[PDB]
Amino acid sequence: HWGYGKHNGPEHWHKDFPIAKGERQSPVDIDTHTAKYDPSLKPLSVSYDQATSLRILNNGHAFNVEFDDSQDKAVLKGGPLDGTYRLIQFHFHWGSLDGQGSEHTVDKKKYAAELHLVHWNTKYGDFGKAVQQPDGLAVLGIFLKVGSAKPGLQKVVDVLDSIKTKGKSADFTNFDPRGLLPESLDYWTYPGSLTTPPLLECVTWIVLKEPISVSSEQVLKFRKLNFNGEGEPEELMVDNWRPAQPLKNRQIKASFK
Ligand SMILES: NS(=O)(=O)c1ccccc1
Ligand SMILES: O=C(O)CCCC(=O)O
Ligand SMILES: [Zn+2]
Repeated sequence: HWGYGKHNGPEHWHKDFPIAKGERQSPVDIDTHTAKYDPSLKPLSVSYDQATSLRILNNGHAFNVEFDDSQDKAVLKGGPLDGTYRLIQFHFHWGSLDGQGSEHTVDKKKYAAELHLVHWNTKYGDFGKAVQQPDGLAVLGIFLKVGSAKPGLQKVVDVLDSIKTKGKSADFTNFDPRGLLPESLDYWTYPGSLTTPPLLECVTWIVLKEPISVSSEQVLKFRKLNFNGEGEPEELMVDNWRPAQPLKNRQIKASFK
């Protein structure tokens, strides 16, 4: 099965998922000088006041904080989007060292990690149908740099010991994802894909310009997770990021001057 090793990592994925070599793959490098300011782009509307987290899961590739998406409770609107997208889960990608870990890059800069808040377009009824559509998902990407701690991240950090290995989950209620957002909602946007198999070309990417700061201790706890299941040879969950893919025929737009 696919993963992030020499034998099964990103350079192998195309054999089982030929769309890996497609026309709208993610992530990409964001060349800040060639991204065009688009005055037609709207402010992003992030409405997470009623978000209901349920559970946290080690799926063997990352950990997902899952939400109740059975009603319009946590939604993303505006920005480049038409209509309403409902939050289903968030997860991160991160490195073995602070100098790598993000999927998107900015003028070739790699951040220590990247948060993905995943939302599906309500016009398709649920997530599985949405991923079959070119406007099915909106993923809000937020870079992490190492410095001061992010207080709103600590509840996530502290539960990771209980989901060390693949397949473990834990109740994770009342977590407020507003605590993971930076001050500014300035963003870049482009059409792309899931960054893990099945690599479907269904995502409007919205990447925030302003990173959040997390502490070295917080990211070190991410790096204690395991890709393996319980009682299997320990493989630390690090470097679970796909490198930048060819931009091909796409334009990255900026919401800000
Ligand atoms: N990593 S990502 O593109 O946010 C993603 C989101 C949902 C499913 C698969 C991948
Ligand atoms: O299935 C594969 O081995 C990848 C190539 C398939 C294709 O490019 O259509
Ligand atoms: Zn992701």
